[PDB]
Amino acid sequence: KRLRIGITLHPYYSYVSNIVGDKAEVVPLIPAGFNPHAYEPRAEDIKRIGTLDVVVLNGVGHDDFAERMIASSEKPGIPVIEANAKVPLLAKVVNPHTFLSISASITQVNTIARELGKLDPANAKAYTRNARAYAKRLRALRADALARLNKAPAADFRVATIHGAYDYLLREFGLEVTAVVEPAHGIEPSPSQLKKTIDQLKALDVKVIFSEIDFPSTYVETIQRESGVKLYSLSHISYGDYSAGKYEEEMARNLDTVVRAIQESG
Ligand code: NI
Repeated sequence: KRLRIGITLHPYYSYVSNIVGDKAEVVPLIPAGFNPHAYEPRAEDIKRIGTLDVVVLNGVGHDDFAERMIASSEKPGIPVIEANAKVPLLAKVVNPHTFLSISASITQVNTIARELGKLDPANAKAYTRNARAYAKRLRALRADALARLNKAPAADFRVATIHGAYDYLLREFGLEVTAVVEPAHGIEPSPSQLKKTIDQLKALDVKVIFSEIDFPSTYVETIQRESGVKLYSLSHISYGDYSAGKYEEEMARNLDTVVRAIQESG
């Protein structure tokens, strides 16, 4: 009767909780504290799918584990909400970190609310109303961060990141990522690859590097020393407890750090 909705990543817990409020139950597929990049399906977690009515998926490359878990469960035909159905992607591998964008988060929130409404019509109007209030808060969060930005960065403001998570985030400043240290999503560089990346940061005069707060890497100190590139850190919104407010709290901090990096470039 009261929908039981599965989620895969922390941002989706925040989206669904804000959409449904107390009208439905939000169930994480994997426990808090586990790195979703390294998570391997456990029997205990696959069992949980059998008690759900629907699973919300990133479905564009950040939760492949969830499709495998569903296939191995008691409900392989469980309804699935493809959150990114209406989201413009980039770019050669499609970047799956659409949740680290205010505009793409609003699109995903609206898609989730519409789809949950079709599954639970008695609550369709409430889900729509809640999604619109949540989208208003996300726009305000972005406006508040931009209220601290004086100028756009100079033409020479090149940016690098350790994890390939921030292309959508930086796109909201009209900025691009020159280089990503990890050769592929969540893959540590070899010593030869890291040396080549350091050489590239120097050759292209990269100004800043955004590292990971969530599951940090031990070679970042070497990059800073060897390249002279200013270091800032961002959240993939993937560490610790699930909470309705996690997404907005950590995105506000992400946007403030990007603004600070630009402010400190001049
Ligand atoms: Ni990632």
